[PDB]
Amino acid sequence: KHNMKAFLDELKAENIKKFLYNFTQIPHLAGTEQNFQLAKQIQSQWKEFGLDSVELAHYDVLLSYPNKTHPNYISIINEDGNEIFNTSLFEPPPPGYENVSDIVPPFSAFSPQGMPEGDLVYVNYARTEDFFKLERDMKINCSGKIVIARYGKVFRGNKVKNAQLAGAKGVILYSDPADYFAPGVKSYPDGWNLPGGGVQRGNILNLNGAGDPLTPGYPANEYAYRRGIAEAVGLPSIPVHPIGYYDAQKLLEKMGGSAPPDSSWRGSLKVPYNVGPGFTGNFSTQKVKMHIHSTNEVTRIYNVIGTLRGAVEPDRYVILGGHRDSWVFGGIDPQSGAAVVHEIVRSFGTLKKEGWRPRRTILFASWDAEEFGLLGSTEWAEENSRLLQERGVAYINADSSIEGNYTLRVDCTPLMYSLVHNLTKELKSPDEGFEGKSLYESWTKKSPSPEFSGMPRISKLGSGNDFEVFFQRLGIASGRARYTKNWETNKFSGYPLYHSVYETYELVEKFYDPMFKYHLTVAQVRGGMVFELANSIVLPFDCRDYAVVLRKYADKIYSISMKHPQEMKTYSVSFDSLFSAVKNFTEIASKFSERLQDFDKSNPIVLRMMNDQLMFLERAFIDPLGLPDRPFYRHVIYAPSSHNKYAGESFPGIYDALFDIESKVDPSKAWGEVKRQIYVAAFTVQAAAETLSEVA
Amino acid sequence: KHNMKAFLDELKAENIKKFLYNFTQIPHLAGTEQNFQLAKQIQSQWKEFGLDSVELAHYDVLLSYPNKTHPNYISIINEDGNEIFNTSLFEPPPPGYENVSDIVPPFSAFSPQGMPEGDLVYVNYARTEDFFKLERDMKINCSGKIVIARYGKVFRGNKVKNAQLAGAKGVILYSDPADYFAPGVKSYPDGWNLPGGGVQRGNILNLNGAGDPLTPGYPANEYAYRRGIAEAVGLPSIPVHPIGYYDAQKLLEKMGGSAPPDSSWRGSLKVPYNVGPGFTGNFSTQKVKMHIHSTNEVTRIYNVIGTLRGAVEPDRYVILGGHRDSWVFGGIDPQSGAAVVHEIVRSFGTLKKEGWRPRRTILFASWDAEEFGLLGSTEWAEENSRLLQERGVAYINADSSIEGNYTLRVDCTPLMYSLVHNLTKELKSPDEGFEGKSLYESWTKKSPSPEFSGMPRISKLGSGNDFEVFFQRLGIASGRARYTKNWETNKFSGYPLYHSVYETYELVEKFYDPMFKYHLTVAQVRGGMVFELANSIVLPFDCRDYAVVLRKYADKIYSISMKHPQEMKTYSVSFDSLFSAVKNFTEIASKFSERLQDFDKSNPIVLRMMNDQLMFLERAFIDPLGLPDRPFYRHVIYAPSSHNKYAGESFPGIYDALFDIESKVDPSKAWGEVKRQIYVAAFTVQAAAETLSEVA
Ligand SMILES: *[C@@H]1O[C@H](CO)[C@@H](O[C@@H]2O[C@H](CO)[C@@H](O[C@@H]3O[C@H](CO[C@H]4O[C@H](CO)[C@@H](O)[C@H](O)[C@@H]4O)[C@@H](O)[C@H](O[C@H]4O[C@H](CO)[C@@H](O)[C@H](O)[C@@H]4O)[C@@H]3O)[C@H](O)[C@H]2NC(C)=O)[C@H](O)[C@H]1NC(C)=O
Ligand SMILES: *[C@@H]1O[C@H](CO)[C@@H](O[C@@H]2O[C@H](CO)[C@@H](O[C@@H]3O[C@H](CO[C@H]4O[C@H](CO)[C@@H](O)[C@H](O)[C@@H]4O)[C@@H](O)[C@H](O[C@H]4O[C@H](CO)[C@@H](O)[C@H](O)[C@@H]4O)[C@@H]3O)[C@H](O)[C@H]2NC(C)=O)[C@H](O)[C@H]1NC(C)=O
Ligand SMILES: *[C@@H]1O[C@H](CO)[C@@H](O[C@@H]2O[C@H](CO)[C@@H](O[C@@H]3O[C@H](CO)[C@@H](O)[C@H](O)[C@@H]3O)[C@H](O)[C@H]2NC(C)=O)[C@H](O)[C@H]1NC(C)=O
Ligand SMILES: *[C@@H]1O[C@H](CO)[C@@H](O[C@@H]2O[C@H](CO)[C@@H](O[C@@H]3O[C@H](CO)[C@@H](O)[C@H](O)[C@@H]3O)[C@H](O)[C@H]2NC(C)=O)[C@H](O)[C@H]1NC(C)=O
Ligand SMILES: *[C@@H]1O[C@H](CO)[C@@H](O[C@@H]2O[C@H](CO)[C@@H](O[C@@H]3O[C@H](CO)[C@@H](O)[C@H](O)[C@@H]3O)[C@H](O)[C@H]2NC(C)=O)[C@H](O)[C@H]1NC(C)=O
Ligand SMILES: *[C@@H]1O[C@H](CO)[C@@H](O[C@@H]2O[C@H](CO)[C@@H](O[C@@H]3O[C@H](CO)[C@@H](O)[C@H](O)[C@@H]3O)[C@H](O)[C@H]2NC(C)=O)[C@H](O)[C@H]1NC(C)=O
Ligand SMILES: *[C@@H]1O[C@H](CO)[C@@H](O[C@@H]2O[C@H](CO)[C@@H](O[C@@H]3O[C@H](CO)[C@@H](O)[C@H](O)[C@@H]3O)[C@H](O)[C@H]2NC(C)=O)[C@H](O)[C@H]1NC(C)=O
Ligand SMILES: *[C@@H]1O[C@H](CO)[C@@H](O[C@@H]2O[C@H](CO)[C@@H](O[C@@H]3O[C@H](CO)[C@@H](O)[C@H](O)[C@@H]3O)[C@H](O)[C@H]2NC(C)=O)[C@H](O)[C@H]1NC(C)=O
Ligand SMILES: *[C@@H]1O[C@H](CO)[C@@H](O[C@@H]2O[C@H](CO)[C@@H](O)[C@H](O)[C@H]2NC(C)=O)[C@H](O)[C@H]1NC(C)=O
Ligand SMILES: *[C@@H]1O[C@H](CO)[C@@H](O[C@@H]2O[C@H](CO)[C@@H](O)[C@H](O)[C@H]2NC(C)=O)[C@H](O)[C@H]1NC(C)=O
Ligand SMILES: *[C@@H]1O[C@H](CO)[C@@H](O[C@@H]2O[C@H](CO)[C@@H](O)[C@H](O)[C@H]2NC(C)=O)[C@H](O)[C@H]1NC(C)=O
Ligand SMILES: *[C@@H]1O[C@H](CO)[C@@H](O[C@@H]2O[C@H](CO)[C@@H](O)[C@H](O)[C@H]2NC(C)=O)[C@H](O)[C@H]1NC(C)=O
Ligand SMILES: *[C@@H]1O[C@H](CO)[C@@H](O)[C@H](O)[C@H]1NC(C)=O
Ligand SMILES: *[C@@H]1O[C@H](CO)[C@@H](O)[C@H](O)[C@H]1NC(C)=O
Ligand SMILES: [Ca+2]
Ligand SMILES: [Ca+2]
Ligand SMILES: [Cl-]
Ligand SMILES: [Cl-]
Ligand SMILES: [Zn+2]
Ligand SMILES: [Zn+2]
Ligand SMILES: [Zn+2]
Ligand SMILES: [Zn+2]
Repeated sequence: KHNMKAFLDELKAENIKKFLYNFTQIPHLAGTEQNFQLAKQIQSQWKEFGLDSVELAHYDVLLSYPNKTHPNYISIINEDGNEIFNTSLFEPPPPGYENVSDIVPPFSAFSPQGMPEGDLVYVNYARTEDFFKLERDMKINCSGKIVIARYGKVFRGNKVKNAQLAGAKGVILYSDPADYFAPGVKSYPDGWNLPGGGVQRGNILNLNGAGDPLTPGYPANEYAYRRGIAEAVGLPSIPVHPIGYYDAQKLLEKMGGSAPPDSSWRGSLKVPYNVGPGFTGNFSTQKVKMHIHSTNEVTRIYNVIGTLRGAVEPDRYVILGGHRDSWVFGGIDPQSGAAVVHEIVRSFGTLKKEGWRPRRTILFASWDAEEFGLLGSTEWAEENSRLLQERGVAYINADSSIEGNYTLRVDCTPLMYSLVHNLTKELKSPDEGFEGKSLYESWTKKSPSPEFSGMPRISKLGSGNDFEVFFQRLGIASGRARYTKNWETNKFSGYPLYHSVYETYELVEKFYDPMFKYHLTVAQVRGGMVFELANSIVLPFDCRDYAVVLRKYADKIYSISMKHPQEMKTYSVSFDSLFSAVKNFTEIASKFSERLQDFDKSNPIVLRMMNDQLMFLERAFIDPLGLPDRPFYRHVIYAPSSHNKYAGESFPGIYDALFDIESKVDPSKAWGEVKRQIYVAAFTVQAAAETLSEVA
Repeated sequence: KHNMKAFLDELKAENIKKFLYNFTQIPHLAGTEQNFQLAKQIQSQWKEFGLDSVELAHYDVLLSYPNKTHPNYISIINEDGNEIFNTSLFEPPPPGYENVSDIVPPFSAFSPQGMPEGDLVYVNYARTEDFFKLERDMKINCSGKIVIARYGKVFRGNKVKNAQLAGAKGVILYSDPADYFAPGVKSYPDGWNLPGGGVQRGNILNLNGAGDPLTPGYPANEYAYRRGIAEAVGLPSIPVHPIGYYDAQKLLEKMGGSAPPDSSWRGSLKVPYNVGPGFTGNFSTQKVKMHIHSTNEVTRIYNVIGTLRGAVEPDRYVILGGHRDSWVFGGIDPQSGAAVVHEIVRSFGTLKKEGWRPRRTILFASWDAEEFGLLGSTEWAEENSRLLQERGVAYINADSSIEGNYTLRVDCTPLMYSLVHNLTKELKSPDEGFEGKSLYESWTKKSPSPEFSGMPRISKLGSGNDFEVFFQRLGIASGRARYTKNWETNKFSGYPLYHSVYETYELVEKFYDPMFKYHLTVAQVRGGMVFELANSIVLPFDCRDYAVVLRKYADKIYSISMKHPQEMKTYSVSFDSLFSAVKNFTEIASKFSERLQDFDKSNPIVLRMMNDQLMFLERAFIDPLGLPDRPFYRHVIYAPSSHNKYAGESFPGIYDALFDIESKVDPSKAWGEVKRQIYVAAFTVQAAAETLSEVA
């Protein structure tokens, strides 16, 4: 029998382990030779695994690298101009890698060059509300100051944007042990915590879905016409650099000026967490100096694209994609995901060698330059946009398979909720205490839905990964799954060794998943989703689940507006049209579901009409005009939060029109824009509903 | 037998005649009660003809009307402020209609209000090159002058835009007998020429595809949020009014200042055609005063939408659409087309009552407010955009069936060239001297292709009709056909009685088509196209015809650039990428054609893959970012000319980047934009080609 069970049983923990080891012995930084060689290896292996074609798709995109002979660092300087304290030039390498070459030192990718000198202001997490607190309540002016911010809570790019708009002349990012040192656990190599010399790499762009900064809208191919740097998308205007907490303690310990406004501003170091500006009396003439000499340069990147042609609907694509480029060894991010994809390809290929093909075509992708802004996935999607929007059934992401070892994490479109519930009921739980029980059962017990008893938590898709182009630009139903930590104790800043040199094969094998059972469970979830999407006769999407969430989101956004009852009266702000559209969607979706159950099962045209209606439903939520000042965020229901790229926001156009509205100087204009966004949302919901009506 | 022959034989000249009479006894101005009543009549009749459903789709859009108690007119005023000459308040009504109520007086729809006074400058046709001649060569400054321009050569909206940008404070449009009085033919009612009291109505918007000025992007439904007038799309800033040639002679006869630069500036009136500014010595203190009091107001409009559900592919739409609203009686425009649609619906309905259905769904549309900016078609398409872009096979327009009686006129996508050649070879010629010969033969003889011996002329689609949203915004294969005058003697300003009160049933019956044979031929062409598109197993599109034209257009645009060889050297401007893409398109299209011929004809999925590849080919030429500053013109190959909405331009983005480039102050920037447009075009052509490659 060639069925899902055969596919799933072929997957092996031991193969995932072997592949992870293979992928994490040297760094695979985007645009370097080592990552091209890995691309070529994966191409070769996918061909031997049995795929029909496997090609490299390359692009020439803007990347960023430190200058090897002019290192980045930060100083405290006295009034004479002597540098009395310098931050580290590199992370101490882990045991047995102290001779590995080409470890990129910590830096903030895409920082401009500069050597700004000034007084330090401490800005907590550099969130929108942190800056509101400084400027509006505490009356502290960041203009011309160097800000120091702790990592965590939001994407680092949003921190940098927020500091720029506050008038900062540079940003220092650091990892506080409050956020990256779990109590009771040892620092690497003796446990999974961040040492004081550890530093988190990461880009600080604000691309809003654009892809390569120089070529928004179009692939960065050989004849592409590039923007000049001054017109590039998303580059920061001020220098930025990340440090560890040993170094941060030295910059923070002398801070003076105002006390922290409350305890939510204090991390775990032995310093006051004074906001500044500047240092206490005895050190008041000392300053902080940054030295940033990184360079942006157009560099070639390589995606691997594998095809397993469908037997019946070869013009329908189900995509499994995840990235290959890493900051250093990529022990978790991304190779724990890449090894899972590799084993999925192997298992599908085993069935293929026995004569099986999926119903629909499956595309497998090893993306490049994800770490530098989702560049590889976005350029490929830009190149192939027409194929994807008319043929794209679904995209399943495959970055890190683990961020913890407690339970499952799923973020996806509502169209996949039913598919995920049904699949996880057929999979075995890997969890201690749930031997012989389903993954659905363990997941639901450990991560209960906040709404519905007996159901598990499934989150909105946010961003900060390679699904963004597919979901928020093109409107292709998308999802992701991985193992995670306890939601109850989750402080939402990720695992301690994120984007550090310490993220190694040994981290995973010793401390996260020694038996590779959580990896195997994630391979079964990702692979099983792909299998069902590519082989089910009727696409496994339930439109009724979108109806339920649309009502929840309408209730939410209405509740936000209702904090302003006087203005809603004055400006005649009604949500009636949106609730009407959501009611109609609910009714039409119910009727479509009945037909889908009842239609003549012998009629392949009626089936395809209904499969096309299902495929184009996510597509219907796209507005070709995009969201305000974010033309590549086109989905009307979901966009990455304007304050935090990692978080999904629902009804984003109305949300942003309402945000901080009490502060706008022209309320008539501001509430007019709220009404405009309500109209756009109600229209889009009704238009999406109508795609599920009888076609003629 | 229920085949195309049965459909075609059922069409009757005498029915078209009866319907034309029925539709032209009273005015049907958009937004008036009479046009709502006609909508309701056509709805009722299409239901009785046998359509499956027939509904009204209404919208509330910005329209424009004169003030009934404060008429528009133009004066010559002396230095005392006495009005010594006034233009007419209405056209003399034709025989037997002198008691018809509700004839809208001549006006320019969407003119603002005002009473500007000043000196007259005569600007020929108010084309871009006419203003270049005045400003650059003759050194005449239009700033603060009232300009007087003859109708013809270009859409009147482009004249108004050009006059505004020259600094005019008002525009007077008139019909010169050079352009609207055919030598040897009598004035109406004794022949088909424009009398001296006749005046051409028409809107003067510059909408660039937006639809209703207040709701760009979204349908003007009950909850729509409207722009304020100041932010509306496309409204003119200066007052405008049209007059006839009796009145124009009185304004032109006193003109002084500079002589006309050459004879291409002189029309046929007995005046010098002096450019001005102002009048000759004795009258130099006299001035011209406009009085415009029209009002813009949001008004309800009504489309009739009829459905004939497909038997096999009900989710594939073939649309036959034309408008119903008229300026006055609409004897030619639009009712000569509407009567043809009515008879087509009747004939399809006859087959349907006998048990036949087309393979694909046919939609029939009676659009409203076409005369005010393609408003009805565009709002409906905005509402139904998701359905149209995933299901829209083709759109066939059906405005005026005649603009002459000499031969056929076809403007369409290359995807329909083969369909049109094959259909016209099966139709009988109605022409004198071609009795017993095919329409293909008569058409080819009278209107030879300028490229290919033995083939007929087929033009690019321009704009100024209801196909614009479908073709240039949504990328649905579109076409139009009508009878026309001799191309050899055609001065390209249309028929003399265009948009005048004299365009009546009697005009058509006495002077254009007394036997309704040209109407019948046009019904056979439009109807036959719809039949084939809705019933052919394989869609009747030949991708190879696009390959041929893309090469022609690439050669053309290259030739334009090559007028600037030094700049192409300095800025390294290469067309190689575009020629490469066109070469690839040609190769891939040839291979697709082979497969289309060879694929297993028993396999409906392979057929639909290839029908979807054919349907989505026009769609592939759409750029979701649109053309520069024209977001609703998204087709990369074809847009309405920036200088003349009626004319199609090929590779419009590159064309506009090259236009007048020698005058730009920063050549580096200007040639950079040329290169950018070349990249966009080459990319789009290659991406469209790739949609025809094997799918996996
Ligand atoms: C959720 O789905 C429902 C349908 O199940 C939609 O209901 C429509 O709601 C609109 C209001 O937004 C109704 O609009 C009204 O239409 C009247 C004419 O309707 C008849 O004729 C049309 C042809 O034009 C037919 O299509 C229709 O079936 C009816 O036979 C107008 O006369 C109304 O305007 C008058 O009242 C309004 C309000 O006071 C005034 O502003 C006007 O000046 C005017 O006097 C109005 O336009 C429409 O009929 C409803 N369709 C139905 C029941 O089929 C909801 O719109 C939908 N929700 C969303 C968000 O789309
Ligand atoms: C019309 O259709 C043809 C194909 O029939 C397209 O041809 C491609 O043209 C591009 C040039 O625009 C070629 O690009 C070159 O690719 C080389 C690598 O190609 C190999 O490996 C890739 C995987 O990455 C495979 O997909 C491919 O099949 C080959 O095996 C690069 O090494 C080249 O870059 C080098 O040279 C250039 C030029 O001097 C330098 O600028 C670089 O710095 C570098 O040294 C280059 O990128 C591509 O291989 C061709 N594909 C083929 C033949 O299949 C045309 O592009 C297409 N026209 C348009 C407009 O799309
Ligand atoms: C990760 O796994 C891959 C795949 O197994 C390893 O690459 C493979 O390495 C072997 C040994 O170097 C290569 O075989 C050799 O080929 C040459 C001749 O071409 C010959 O001199 C040797 O005797 C041997 O046959 C093999 O080609 C290569 N395969 C691919 C697809 O790249 C890789 O070494 C592993 N990496 C790590 C860090 O473990
Ligand atoms: C932090 O790092 C900086 C930069 O490396 C250190 O400052 C640098 O110190 C060196 C060595 O003392 C200086 O070079 C010397 O300059 C003198 C005077 O011109 C000259 O006599 C020597 O031959 C040599 O060239 C260098 O100028 C100085 N650079 C800067 C930018 O200040 C600093 O010592 C480090 N601080 C700590 C605490 O480690
Ligand atoms: C997830 O699993 C559930 C439970 O199996 C699936 O729902 C079930 O889907 C089947 C169709 O295979 C429904 O069966 C139908 O029953 C009706 C009679 O009520 C009959 O008209 C049809 O001929 C057919 O036998 C079944 O009712 C339904 N059960 C529910 C909703 O509780 C669900 O479709 C799966 N989701 C996927 C595949 O995305
Ligand atoms: C254009 O053609 C249409 C359709 O033939 C004409 O409308 C039709 O006019 C007749 C006569 O007025 C209507 O029938 C009448 O109905 C009422 C009762 O409802 C009754 O009092 C009369 O004895 C007679 O039966 C008919 O309903 C109407 N049909 C439609 C669909 O509107 C129209 O008059 C023609 N217009 C011109 C200018 O010739
Ligand atoms: C062109 O049309 C205009 C506007 O209708 C004509 O000018 C108007 O002439 C009337 C009748 O003479 C004027 O009304 C009268 O005004 C006088 C003085 O205040 C008063 O004694 C009368 O009882 C009556 O109200 C009117 O003011 C004047 N309007 C304007 C705007 O100038 C003009 O005569 C026409 N020219 C030709 C050649 O037909
Ligand atoms: C317009 O009419 C022409 C002439 O009939 C159509 O072209 C012809 O299309 C038929 C397919 O029905 C081609 O027949 C094929 O012949 C080849 C052998 O060369 C064979 O492999 C196939 O099984 C099939 O019999 C025929 O060659 C072709 N003639 C040409 C191009 O000269 C054309 O398709 C029509 N255009 C439409 C419908 O848009
Ligand atoms: C990286 O930093 C080095 C070292 O400071 C730069 O190389 C120097 O460049 C200057 C002029 O640009 C030369 O005069 C020096 O002799 C070079 N020094 C050495 C040691 O080679 C280099 O420009 C920087 N790389 C960049 C910007 O990519
Ligand atoms: C924060 O500090 C800056 C600079 O010290 C203030 O900006 C100055 O004030 C006005 C603009 O509002 C101009 O006259 C100056 O040119 C600005 N200076 C500079 C250096 O840009 C800013 O207004 C302060 N914000 C406060 C007090 O809220
Ligand atoms: C159309 O023109 C008429 C007549 O000049 C306007 O009606 C007058 O409006 C003013 C104030 O707006 C009144 O004081 C007059 O008594 C009205 N006159 C008459 C004869 O009714 C009317 O405003 C205009 N219509 C528009 C702008 O739609
Ligand atoms: C055409 O005429 C106008 C006005 O008579 C000129 O515009 C004036 O010149 C400059 C702007 O370039 C300003 O100082 C004045 O305020 C303008 N006047 C007005 C009324 O706008 C215009 O430059 C002339 N163009 C020529 C001679 O080419
Ligand atoms: C892995 O699971 C064990 C419990 O089996 C737990 O003690 C350990 O801390 C977990 N590792 C991580 C990194 O959370
Ligand atoms: C109609 O055709 C006749 C020739 O049969 C011609 O004399 C007449 O002018 C034509 N009418 C128009 C309006 O062109
Ligand atoms: Ca790009
Ligand atoms: Ca609109
Ligand atoms: Cl992921
Ligand atoms: Cl037409
Ligand atoms: Zn990653
Ligand atoms: Zn990462
Ligand atoms: Zn018309
Ligand atoms: Zn017209």
